[PDB]
Amino acid sequence: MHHHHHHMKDFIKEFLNERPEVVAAFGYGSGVFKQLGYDSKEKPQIDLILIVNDMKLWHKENIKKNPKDYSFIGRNFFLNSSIDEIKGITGITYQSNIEYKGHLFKYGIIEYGDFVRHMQTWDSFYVPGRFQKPILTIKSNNFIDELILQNRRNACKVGLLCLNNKDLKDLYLTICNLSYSGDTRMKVAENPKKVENIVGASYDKFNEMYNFNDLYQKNGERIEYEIDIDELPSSLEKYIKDDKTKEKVMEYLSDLNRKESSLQTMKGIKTN
Ligand SMILES: Nc1ccn([C@@H]2O[C@H](COP(=O)(O)OP(=O)(O)OP(=O)(O)O)[C@@H](O)[C@H]2O)c(=O)n1
Ligand SMILES: [Br-]
Ligand SMILES: [Br-]
Ligand SMILES: [Mg+2]
Repeated sequence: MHHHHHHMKDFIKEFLNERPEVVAAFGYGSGVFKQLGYDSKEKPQIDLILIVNDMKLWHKENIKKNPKDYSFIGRNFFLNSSIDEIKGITGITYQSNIEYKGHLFKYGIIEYGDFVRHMQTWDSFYVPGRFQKPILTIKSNNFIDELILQNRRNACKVGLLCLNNKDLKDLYLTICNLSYSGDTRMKVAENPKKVENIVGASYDKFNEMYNFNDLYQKNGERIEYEIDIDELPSSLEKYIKDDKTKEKVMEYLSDLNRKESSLQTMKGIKTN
């Protein structure tokens, strides 16, 4: 009689319905999927990721329909600066603390093509890492769903490679951690607790997401697998060709997580 995901999806569609159309749309994060370790009563932001055809024109059209989605700085940023500066290295731009119906929304915009390239090749890891956690689908298609699956499969290969103990919960934690290693906006103390608080409260969703019995098999709480990383996304595979170990894979990923979270936090003031 109550399906959380139908009720959230409807509310989010209301928000999007005042905004220029998108190719696909997804909810994620603590405003969409519960997390342990929040004090009740904390009203976290509803985090969304929207895929568009043309970054410049989606924003231009939304600056006329919803000008209050943007600071003064930010409108000039989106209308004046080069597309290369706007996309930056992650390809995604964030509007935060957007108020709608007693809630706060924070959405990111990414062009279709940058989404495809990043998901397939991991030349950037910022967005593909977020798609390794629970995703509420609002609007998608077969092709994008298959991108999402391959990205999880390759995350799972990397997870199995890094794992020391053959324990299921720790595979889920290792996977969920890939995009958090090296993140510059997470205080040191809370970094391990954030990952635990996500997996702890969405264990079911993780069960569905990483249900790949050709890579590893579940026996209660432990798993059996043989390491297989022979096909990985092209930029990480290129990076590791002479040193295919867990250490070099984590080197690549956390280097990207450090550089990208830092650039993403700078771009965020230029666009509020
Ligand atoms: N380095 C990071 C940071 C975040 N994410 C994912 O993307 C969402 C990021 O939303 P964010 O608002 O940063 O984290 P929240 O979990 O929503 O915490 P908060 O209440 O502070 O918004 C997270 O849920 C997490 O799954 C990630 O995978 N890698
Ligand atoms: Br568009
Ligand atoms: Br960037
Ligand atoms: Mg959030």
